[PDB]
Amino acid sequence: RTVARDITLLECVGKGRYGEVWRGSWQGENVAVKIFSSRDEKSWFRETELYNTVMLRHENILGFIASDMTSRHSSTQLWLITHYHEMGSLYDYLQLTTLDTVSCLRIVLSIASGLAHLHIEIFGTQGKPAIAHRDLKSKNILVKKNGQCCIADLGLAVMHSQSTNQLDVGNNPRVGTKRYMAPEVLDETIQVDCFDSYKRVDIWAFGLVLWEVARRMVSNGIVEDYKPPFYDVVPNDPSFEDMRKVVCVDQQRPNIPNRWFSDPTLTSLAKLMKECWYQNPSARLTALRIKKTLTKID
Amino acid sequence: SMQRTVARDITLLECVGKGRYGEVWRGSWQGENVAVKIFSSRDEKSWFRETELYNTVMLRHENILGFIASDMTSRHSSTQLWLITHYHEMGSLYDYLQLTTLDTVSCLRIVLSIASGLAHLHIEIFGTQGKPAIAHRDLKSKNILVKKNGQCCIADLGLAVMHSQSTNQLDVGNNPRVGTKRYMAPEVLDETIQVDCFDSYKRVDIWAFGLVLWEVARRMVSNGIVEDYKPPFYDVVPNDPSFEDMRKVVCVDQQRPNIPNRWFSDPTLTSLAKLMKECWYQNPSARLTALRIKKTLTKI
Ligand SMILES: c1ccc2c(-c3cnn4cc(-c5ccc(N6CCNCC6)cc5)cnc34)ccnc2c1
Ligand SMILES: c1ccc2c(-c3cnn4cc(-c5ccc(N6CCNCC6)cc5)cnc34)ccnc2c1
Repeated sequence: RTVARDITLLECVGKGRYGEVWRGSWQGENVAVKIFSSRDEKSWFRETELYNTVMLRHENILGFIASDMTSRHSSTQLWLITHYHEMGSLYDYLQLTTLDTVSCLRIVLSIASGLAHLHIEIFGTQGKPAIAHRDLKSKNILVKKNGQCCIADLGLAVMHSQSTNQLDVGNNPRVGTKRYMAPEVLDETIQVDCFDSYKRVDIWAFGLVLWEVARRMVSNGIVEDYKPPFYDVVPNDPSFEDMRKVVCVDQQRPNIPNRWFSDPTLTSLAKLMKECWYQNPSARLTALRIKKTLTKID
Repeated sequence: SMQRTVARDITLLECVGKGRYGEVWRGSWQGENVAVKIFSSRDEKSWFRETELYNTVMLRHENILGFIASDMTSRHSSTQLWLITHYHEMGSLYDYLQLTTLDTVSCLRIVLSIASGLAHLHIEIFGTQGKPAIAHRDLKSKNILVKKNGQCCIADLGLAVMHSQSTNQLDVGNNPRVGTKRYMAPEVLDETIQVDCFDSYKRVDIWAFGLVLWEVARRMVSNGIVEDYKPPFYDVVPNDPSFEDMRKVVCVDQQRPNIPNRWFSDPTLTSLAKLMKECWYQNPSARLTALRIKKTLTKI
């Protein structure tokens, strides 16, 4: 029996504009400590609430352990303590690793299973509201030693319940990662009062991640280098406007390499991406349909 | 004496109060008294709301309870949440008025200090070093502390809402709670309140303030005459009145707190009576603002 604040921070393993993640030691075991900037305090709270009230728990959702906050003198320390994944993010994993058909499908099915689990309302004692993520990307997915993935970073999440028909968007000024923003977010037509709109934004982002992964699967003895979505048409840290011109005005999407089309698996994955990338959000596949499709190609 | 792992440097000494969130304790921290407000896990939204208001608005004022710290720790099926503030040994206005009568100077000092706290919450300050308007939403004599200098400060921002013009997303939070029934304005009771107008919430605070002003005025001695402490509407609702009990008296019956005709033979009580009256208009838009009350009281 010990307290969360007594976790020993050992090394910083990730660092962005909104926070840091550290490998920490708690009673001799590795944990991950995400430390939020005070500026992203509403994300820390949303995640904490989700994990500690909805009790979100699933093989493909990052395992919560604890949350801790202390504030004084305008200094606020915001910690979310989770299961530690030493292989790091999917983004990290894809840089050099190449995949065979089995490992590629294991990765994308586990992500689909995580997302389907989030999107669906479950009834009964072990139930949950429907949840949309709103910042899905390869840096927000962890790779486990067993080859499965799990989805992290629920701080922008929005929720919906069938019995009340109530949408819970919380209040957070943080917006999703610009590279992964759906057309409707970029041209500001997204119907913000509709829960389904948020699920559809997640589906868009999932198709981009699918593309990042599929590039690294070997066929005919070759792969493509890791690249981020839209690598050839926008800069690093692209602006809202850079993305809008590419995605909305030019109607661009990632290109599919020729070699994919002689591989049955990559051909099926290209079709799935297309079904995630429709300009019309209501035309996109659901997470459930994506999971069903992937279950059938392995 | 007890410590909790949610803040190991604070020693809890005694429970001094209970509220809609739980207990408040006198505690000791680095040799000084502090007040520790302990939330149940049920109310982590109010805990966060109050913390954010103190921590990001950097809300500070002589007549707003002073924030010291906030802590929370959470695991599966165990969550502790604390707000630590300055401790006022004279206790709440509600308790003080049970035991204490007021002279004219003390009465004015109390009601002016409440008005000044409330105007500081309510006032939106525009520009780069501004401040959102804040509405309290549970103003009552139990949520005001008496300080040793004879001024008061307003406490409990767990239900408070804020609005800055610059940001376009009006949000009454998502915590399932409204005000103390006894202090609820008529428009809350008959559901006519204009929920999309941030100022509606300010006007609801002004109605509550007039009730507190009545509670206080009752205990000012005038020509050797004073009334016992009573809560607002004590003579027409029971203890712990329901939303419905209140709806009947304030809306259907149109009841207001009685203003003894005798008050009008005293200049201070006369001014206060006029102020209460102008906090109690059925029409929320006709009510005085916190700032105007403050100026009127500063003139006395
Ligand atoms: C978003 C993403 C993650 C989290 C996490 C999180 C949980 N586990 N974990 C592990 C790493 C990590 C480990 C090892 C490496 N490397 C080893 C390979 N070579 C160099 C890089 C890199 C990264 C990062 N973050 C996390 C916890 C809480 N919120 C999050 C929100
Ligand atoms: C609402 C009200 C208060 C707070 C407080 C808070 C700060 N100071 N303080 C002091 C008391 C208190 C001291 C002495 C007495 N008595 C001794 C004299 N005889 C009558 C009983 C009674 C009460 C209670 N709460 C507080 C902190 C945080 N949120 C709040 C929200």
